[PDB]
Amino acid sequence: GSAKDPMKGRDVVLGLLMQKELSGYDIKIVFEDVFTHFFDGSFGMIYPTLRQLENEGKIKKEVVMQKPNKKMYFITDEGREEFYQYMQTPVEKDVLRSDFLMRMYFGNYSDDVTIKKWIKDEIERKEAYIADLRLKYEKWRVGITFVEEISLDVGIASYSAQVETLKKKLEELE
Amino acid sequence: KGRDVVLGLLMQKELSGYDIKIVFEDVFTHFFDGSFGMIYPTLRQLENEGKIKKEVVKKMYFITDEGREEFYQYMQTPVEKDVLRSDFLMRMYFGNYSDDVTIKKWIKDEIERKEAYIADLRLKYEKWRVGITFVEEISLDVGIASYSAQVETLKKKLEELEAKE
Repeated sequence: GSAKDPMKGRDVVLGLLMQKELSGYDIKIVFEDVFTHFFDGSFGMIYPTLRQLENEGKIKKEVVMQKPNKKMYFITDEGREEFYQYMQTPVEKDVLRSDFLMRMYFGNYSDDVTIKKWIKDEIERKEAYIADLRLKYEKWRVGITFVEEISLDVGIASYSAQVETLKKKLEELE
Repeated sequence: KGRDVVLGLLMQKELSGYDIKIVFEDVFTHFFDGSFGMIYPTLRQLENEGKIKKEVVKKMYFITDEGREEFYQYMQTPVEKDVLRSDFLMRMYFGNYSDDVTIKKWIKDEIERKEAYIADLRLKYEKWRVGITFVEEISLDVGIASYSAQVETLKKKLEELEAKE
């Protein structure tokens, strides 16, 4: 990461910890399963972010004893406060980096074979994400509510529309 | 990867900084995360390395053979996965910690925002249509399709939420 890391990255972690304590392992998997689709870019910064939040007193790492001991992170009231402050801020515009759309933009410097391949790869990718995501929300959000389901359904709506569009562009090319 | 984007823009023909900015602001804002202001120092860097040349024609930038070779090498690399950050979807994901009034407003705001993006792209298409190529139009159409589906899904969500209350 870098000096330009968004501070909002911290609220991804605090928000996750709002429901219950989680191990590092579990935070990483939720990130890969769910947040890669709508708050990506920050995966490698999970432990650095956890360590910083602990250093500031926003979370605490505890040995839960019972069975095998498990180290888990718990949010503190100071972290709750930072999370709730985040939630009252203005909603930031989407930020997207799509290498694929830029390749299409510069497509006139490629060739038809290569463009066709890239499109087919992109279709296959988005199709896989669609399939993955549903099952991952049932794993991570047992007790999923109407508002939580919006993130899923918007994502699937958007991916599916991208897939449909690309299939049509492919038809036209072939 | 600001470098490659600038060099790609200069492949067709030479451009002023103002020209490059317009492309960033009108096209790339929807699928590139670097702003023109952030990218601007790369012009001097590419100059210093001899990948582009600057002349006082207003200052125009011309790509060199060496810049062309860099760009072609970029086009050969594997395509990196999309990287999306959507504060809106995160608010929804953490929506159990908000309230109905706030959530409804967030959804109406997002519907308006995305409708505005679609209207702006449709306005730009009427501006671009004669020249736009098949491959340049893929970006445009994927964008419209994506935002349109988001708008239609969100309208259904708002209606259902309003029917709950």
